[PDB]
Amino acid sequence: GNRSSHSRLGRIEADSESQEDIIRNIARHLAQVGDSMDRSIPPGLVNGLALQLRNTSRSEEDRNRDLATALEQLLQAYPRDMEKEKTMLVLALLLAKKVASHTPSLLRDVFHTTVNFINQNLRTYVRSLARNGMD
Repeated sequence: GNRSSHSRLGRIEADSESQEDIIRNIARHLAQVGDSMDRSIPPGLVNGLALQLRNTSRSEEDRNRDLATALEQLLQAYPRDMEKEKTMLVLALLLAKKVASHTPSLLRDVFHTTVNFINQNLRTYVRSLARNGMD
């Protein structure tokens, strides 16, 4: 082992700022040592054969996982509007609610103010969510 090489610098009073930055730096280091983990534990060239083996025998697979992927991908991305579902139930209740009784006054005005009081602070999260995309 004549490579020696000096890399045992380690951490030094300087990366204290931004603890998150420390992790990023540490990750990069591990990546370097992590890369050699793909050519130090196995006999060697084992991957080449594995990758090449699939290419040569590339006459199966995918055929059975074809539709399966669609179900997974489709299922994975199935947020749906949900508005039509919630709205339909809520809308129905409102119709029945009006029939059963008519939102009495006084309580509405008082309730509205009460909501404004609670709305504080919460509006920050709710407001951010509204008039905005996913992020």
